[PDB]
Amino acid sequence: ERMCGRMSDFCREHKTTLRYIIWGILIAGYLALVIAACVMNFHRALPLFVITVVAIFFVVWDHLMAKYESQIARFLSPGQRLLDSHWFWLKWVIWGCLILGVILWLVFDTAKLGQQQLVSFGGLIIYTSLTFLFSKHPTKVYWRPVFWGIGLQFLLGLLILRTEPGFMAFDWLGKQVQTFLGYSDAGASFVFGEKYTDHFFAFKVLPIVIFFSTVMSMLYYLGLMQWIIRKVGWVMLVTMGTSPVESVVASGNIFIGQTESPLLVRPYLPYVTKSELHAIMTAGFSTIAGSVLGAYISFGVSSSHLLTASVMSAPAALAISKLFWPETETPKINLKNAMKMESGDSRNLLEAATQGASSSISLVANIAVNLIAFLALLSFMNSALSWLGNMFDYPQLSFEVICSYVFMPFAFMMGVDWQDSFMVAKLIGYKTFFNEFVAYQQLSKLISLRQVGGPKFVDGVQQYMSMRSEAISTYALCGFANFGSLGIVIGGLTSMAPSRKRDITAGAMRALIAGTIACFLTACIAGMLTNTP
Amino acid sequence: ERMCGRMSDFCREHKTTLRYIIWGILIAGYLALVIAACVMNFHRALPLFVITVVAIFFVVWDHLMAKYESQIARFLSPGQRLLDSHWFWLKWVIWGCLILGVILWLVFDTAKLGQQQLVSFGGLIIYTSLTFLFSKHPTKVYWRPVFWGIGLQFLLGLLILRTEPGFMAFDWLGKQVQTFLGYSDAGASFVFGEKYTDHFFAFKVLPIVIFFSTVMSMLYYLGLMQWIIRKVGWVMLVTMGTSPVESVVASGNIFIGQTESPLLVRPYLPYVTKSELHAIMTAGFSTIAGSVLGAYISFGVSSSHLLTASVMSAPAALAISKLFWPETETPKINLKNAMKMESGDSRNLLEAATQGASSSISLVANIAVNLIAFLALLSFMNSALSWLGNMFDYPQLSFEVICSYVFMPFAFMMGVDWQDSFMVAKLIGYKTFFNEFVAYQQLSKLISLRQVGGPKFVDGVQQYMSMRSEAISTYALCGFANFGSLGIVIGGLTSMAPSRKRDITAGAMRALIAGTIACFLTACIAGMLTNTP
Amino acid sequence: ERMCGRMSDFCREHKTTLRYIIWGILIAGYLALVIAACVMNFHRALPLFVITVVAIFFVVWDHLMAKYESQIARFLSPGQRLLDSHWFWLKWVIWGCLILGVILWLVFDTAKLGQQQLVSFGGLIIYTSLTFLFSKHPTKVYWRPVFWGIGLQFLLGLLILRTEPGFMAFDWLGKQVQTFLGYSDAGASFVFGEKYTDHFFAFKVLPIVIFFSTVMSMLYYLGLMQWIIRKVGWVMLVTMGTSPVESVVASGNIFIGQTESPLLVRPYLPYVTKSELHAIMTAGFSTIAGSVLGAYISFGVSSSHLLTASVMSAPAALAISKLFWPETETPKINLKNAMKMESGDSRNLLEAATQGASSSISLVANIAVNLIAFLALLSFMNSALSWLGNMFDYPQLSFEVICSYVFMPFAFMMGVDWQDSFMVAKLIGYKTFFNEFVAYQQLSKLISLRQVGGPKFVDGVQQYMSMRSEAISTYALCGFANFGSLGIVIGGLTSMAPSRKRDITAGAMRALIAGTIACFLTACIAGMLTNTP
Ligand SMILES: CC(C)C(=O)OC[C@H]1O[C@@H](n2ccc(NO)nc2=O)[C@H](O)[C@@H]1O
Ligand SMILES: CC(C)C(=O)OC[C@H]1O[C@@H](n2ccc(NO)nc2=O)[C@H](O)[C@@H]1O
Ligand SMILES: CC(C)C(=O)OC[C@H]1O[C@@H](n2ccc(NO)nc2=O)[C@H](O)[C@@H]1O
Repeated sequence: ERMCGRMSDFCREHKTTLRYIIWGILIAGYLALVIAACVMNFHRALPLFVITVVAIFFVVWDHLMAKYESQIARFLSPGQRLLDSHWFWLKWVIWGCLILGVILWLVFDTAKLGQQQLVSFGGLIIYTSLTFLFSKHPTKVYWRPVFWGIGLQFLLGLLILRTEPGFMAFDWLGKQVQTFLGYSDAGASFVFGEKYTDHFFAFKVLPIVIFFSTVMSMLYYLGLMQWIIRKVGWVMLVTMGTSPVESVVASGNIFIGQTESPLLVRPYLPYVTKSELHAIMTAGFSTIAGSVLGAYISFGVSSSHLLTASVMSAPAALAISKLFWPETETPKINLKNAMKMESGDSRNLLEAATQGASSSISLVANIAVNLIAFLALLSFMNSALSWLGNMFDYPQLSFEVICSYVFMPFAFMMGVDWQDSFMVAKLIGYKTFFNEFVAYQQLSKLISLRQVGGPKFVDGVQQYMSMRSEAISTYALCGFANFGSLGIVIGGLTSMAPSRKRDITAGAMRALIAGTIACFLTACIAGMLTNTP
Repeated sequence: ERMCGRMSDFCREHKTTLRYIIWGILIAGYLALVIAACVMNFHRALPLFVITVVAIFFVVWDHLMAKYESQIARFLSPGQRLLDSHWFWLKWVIWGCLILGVILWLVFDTAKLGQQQLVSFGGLIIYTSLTFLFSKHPTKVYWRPVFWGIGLQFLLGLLILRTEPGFMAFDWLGKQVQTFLGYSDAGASFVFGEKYTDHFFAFKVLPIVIFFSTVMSMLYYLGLMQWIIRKVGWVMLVTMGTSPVESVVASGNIFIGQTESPLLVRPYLPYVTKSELHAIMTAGFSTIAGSVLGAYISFGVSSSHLLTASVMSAPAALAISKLFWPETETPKINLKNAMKMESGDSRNLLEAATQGASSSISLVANIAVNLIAFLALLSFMNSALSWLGNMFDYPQLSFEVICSYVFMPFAFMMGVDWQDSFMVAKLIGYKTFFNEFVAYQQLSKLISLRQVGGPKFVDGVQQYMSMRSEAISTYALCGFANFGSLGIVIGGLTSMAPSRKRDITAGAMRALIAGTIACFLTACIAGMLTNTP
Repeated sequence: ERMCGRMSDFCREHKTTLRYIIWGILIAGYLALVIAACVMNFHRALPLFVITVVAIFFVVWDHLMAKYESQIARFLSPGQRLLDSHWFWLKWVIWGCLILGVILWLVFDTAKLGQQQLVSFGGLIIYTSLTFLFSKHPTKVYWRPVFWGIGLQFLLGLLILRTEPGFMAFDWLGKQVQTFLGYSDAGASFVFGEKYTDHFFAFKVLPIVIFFSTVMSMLYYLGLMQWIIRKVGWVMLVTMGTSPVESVVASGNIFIGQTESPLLVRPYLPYVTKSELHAIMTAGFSTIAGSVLGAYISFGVSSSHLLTASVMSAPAALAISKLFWPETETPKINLKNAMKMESGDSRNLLEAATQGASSSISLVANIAVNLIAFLALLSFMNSALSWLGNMFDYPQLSFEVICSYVFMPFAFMMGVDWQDSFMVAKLIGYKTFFNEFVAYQQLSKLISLRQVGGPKFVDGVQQYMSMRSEAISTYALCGFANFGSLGIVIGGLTSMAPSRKRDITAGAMRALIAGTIACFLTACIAGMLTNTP
């Protein structure tokens, strides 16, 4: 007993020192492994070396910003005062310079590119103007978020699309995500057998959502997801001027789904304002999750365009939300509380994986059931429309024919040419009424037909559409905003915050419209920047 | 801002006028479409014209009954007083005339038809007498519901079975339902692949319940289901004399399942009397849903007989419930409250479809699991009975052999001939212990063997049975009254009304017996009316 | 009415007499059937005769112990006092005799058997010593439970393994269980079609858990499971000295799963001590359910070893729990309350079957989802470890290679030879991180390779391992203690007893370690007793 007591006292004495010592030993071992790999053959060890270097750089940066925050603020203070003193006369100068730059760039670039590239800018203007017209509180609007959101979208798109180094990186990332989620498909062979490919959607696609949920929960436990969310949220906060909680939600939605994204700020959902809840729902509707990215890239959809659309949507979502539901009340929640995200309560990583996996049981079931019902309804609708049309000697009437004409103006304003606007409109209808998975499937079919080659028109029916129309379609359809999905968002948000049940329902419908408009804005910028093939 | 205010004021001024104007414009457009279709080719446009005419007639009738209700009641009042004044002497005359008519019809018709047609009437009498013997409160019974229920059953059966125009309509309706639910099977190919037919029950049959639930929820939101329920309930109320809530539940169960039917009067379930709750459960047990109708017609079961059985069961259910659990306490719930059914809280049709689809997730899982367990138990029972029989040199002993002898008297009383009574008894055993899906499958096999032709007896075993026995079996087995299903009804009703948890359990067992007896009564009437082939 | 009243009075008079009369008539009929079967052909009727004789013997024994309990206690009292008076000097004599017997048996038997048979005893000592070292309260420990647990394990193993009559019985029981659960596989063909074998795990294996749950619920309703649990618990109680509730839980876990076993003492879970809750969790982790037994026997795993391991684990679980978390507080719960187990609330057997079947819906879904996620994670881990290894010119690095070296000492201490210890270590790693189903699959592959014959080493890789190593592996891996499974146990126990939510989490981790150590102890005894092939 005495020896055990002495050992316990020794352990108590060295607790912090011992933990630091063991962590340092582990880090030194990792560095030794890296250096050995570099010694033997640097070329093979290049990825590991790059990862280590970037990790060290980020850790050093974080530590310095933490410790030296006061000194940096002291250095920055005089410039802020000098700017404030001269801001009155300088604001007009800055605004004029920005307008002149916009005019010069638009004229030269787009005028040389063609007419269709300019109709996209016209559509950008039209969408923003219409959203201003039908705003909930038109009189009280803050324009800084809107302008900064559009500007950030333009800059990100310009870098990624007009620079070869920028274009290559997102392709690489898309391939990595595809492989990582393809690890899931192999793992699901065990449960459903090697004949799981017989039932593709049930036994191949849905298990990818289970694997993605597990991985996301593990990363949440470790504390990485939070880091990236904080960085992007700080960028948006320091430029757009939005509130903290909505920024954190928006940055998270780049990779997290709509159902799970509010869990980041769950503890403060009871106290959020109506505008912030509308922003949350709009961000949820305007962006897709990482799980679907691999499947959509597999269909044939471009990795670069999908990732760029997902990144660009969140600033667009916040801007459109502010222009479609401006805030009229003070925000209670603080920056420190919002940025802080409680880690998973699971004791160990494997418990976090188990809990993340179990949660996915509801989602997959709901998805499968909704798909069954809605596709059966589509079949009934087509048969009845054909029956009605036969009376008027037009047996070809269908959902697609109606939706081609109904949604054509939106496609034309986005910069799609007149002939292909109808084809894009059919896909938009599929995305709105049914989910975007079906729409991406149809788009993949059209892309494959273009790649195979052959007659553009077999008969007076067009078979495939141009590449730029496909890019604009990729941007436009990159969302979770479908009417069938309105119920699940409401139910989840009500579950997380029962007190706010009424506010969630009141603003739910406007959020879907805002998300669609945000996707359209991303598409318009893409059309402005992509050249005519 | 001023222009927006002026527009808002103008919108406020014209609200009702504007809504009426737009609705009128839409109706005028529909009428123009109909008239154009009739102009071009009337023969093709015949269905649309008929639908429009009947809809207009019903709307006019409803409006007139609403506005002119007081005048019609004033016109009707004197006749009621005149009847009441002379009722004392006239009641004996009416009863004697009815008895004489019954005697004359029975003698002529059934005596010419044969002995078996008359044993069915004998069985009708026997079942009613036995239910009177073992009633919960034999002394206090109201005979008007029982007599009116039997009479309405007889009239509906006579019209549908003995009139060619009546017979054709239900066949048409069954075909329509089959097609509408076959739209579901096509829609479920997407989720489970084109190889979904490999697993028929899991991937073909169960999805039909999901599609049916979605459609029923949408129609509930629109307000049609309620209209039909109200009409049939009013008929039963004005003739049988039952209470409002039980009548509404009974009329709804013609097409709605047992689990979902109480949701029509959910708000008042806490306050219903014990007799009314017994009536609710009995109606649930004695009738089948619309989802199963398409499958059962597909197996080979007659559409006309299935629909006629479903329609006839509800009056039989109410009559048998009143004779098996007569009411001893005053009914609190009013006619207006009961007839009124709250529409779905879903904001839009698509939300209603989503909510209806999500609810079906539990039901399909419970059904599949119960089927697995109970069929495995049947396999074990057969193997052990064969093992026991081998000791006594009878290795053929099985569940079917025991159930053929046990249930034979019920089949004989229903009017089935002696030879086929055992075959019907096997099916009744399958229906009672396991669900009626298996029983309908066996019945379909026997029907197919009859249709193919061949030896009636391959050896001293009969292979197929006569057509009339099949009709009586179709009527007898048309129910959801199985012992495995007792749990789900109790759980659902307890969920809807937690306060009444004890009353639900106390009367649950008697309800199953009452439902079986009601199915037997429908079968007896069918046997009385169907001629010997 | 008067006749009904007279009949009711007559029924009231004879209630108990009538029930006894009918039960006696049924029993007499059963005896008549048995005697007829014996008359015709005794040899065929032998199983029925044996079952009847044993049932009669047990009923007579139970009745006599009930009625004559006081007389038996009176007879036993003097001997207890005489033993207590002389216990002071006799305890040393008894302990010395036991030690001398242990020494003599160990020397003769194991020394003749070989070195490996003795390293197993050494490992037994090592595991017990280590558990004593790292105990929660090392100072306060009761050694009687530990010593009695080890002794009972040794006696059961000796009987079952070293006696031919003992060995044959468990093989017979395993075959019976396999057949009874194979009844399930046939019954599940209906729901998933005859092509259900295409997806083996989803459509063949998981349905066996549904059938097992249904059967267990029915037996719980009837009152058999409880009888066996009480008998085994009384044995453990009268020898080990443990508390009642933990003994009841431990005896139940021989055949009941971890998720469902606490339901036996659910009503008193709010009041159990921390030590008893740790014992419950340890018993849950150290034993497998009956559902998996048929599958594992089908793979090729020996029936006798599996059943012996399951039986031996529970005393080991209790002993290791007492040595790893000794009790420091008084136990409130009484023997009578704990032994009594409330029967199912279901009114009839079929309701119990339905309720048992419905409960399984959650378990199968959780199992399937966890398997998908964890196997996908294994695939990712292997690919990344291979990628890292390629840098150091060792592309074969994998999870298996690391786990072979990490877990080798445990396998060596269990008595496995040096060459096969690595192969066993791989299986132990599979069991710990992933569930034991995968590990048993790999073990079945190795057994099949041994049985086919061929090169022991195709190259410098060993292909199959010796029979004794397979037996030790069968004992070692016979558990539900996997890290993925930690979450489900916590969630279920928290659901049953919400008040104790914190105590459940605090002691959850130690329980898994204790369960693994208990499995290792069973393996060590098996290695000590099994001879070298
Ligand atoms: C299986 C996938 C590819 C699919 O078919 O998606 C259809 C609908 O499922 C919703 N969804 C999906 C994933 C998610 N997190 O991973 N959250 C969601 O809400 C979302 O509305 C979408 O449209
Ligand atoms: C899939 C269908 C054809 C089936 O196999 O039915 C078996 C059992 O499922 C119950 N059931 C079914 C549908 C329903 N609403 O659509 N409510 C119910 O309660 C009912 O007891 C029946 O016997
Ligand atoms: C389908 C079976 C063979 C399987 O693959 O099992 C994997 C994991 O499922 C857990 N499990 C299983 C059954 C049960 N009662 O029958 N209770 C449980 O907890 C347990 O942890 C095991 O490791």
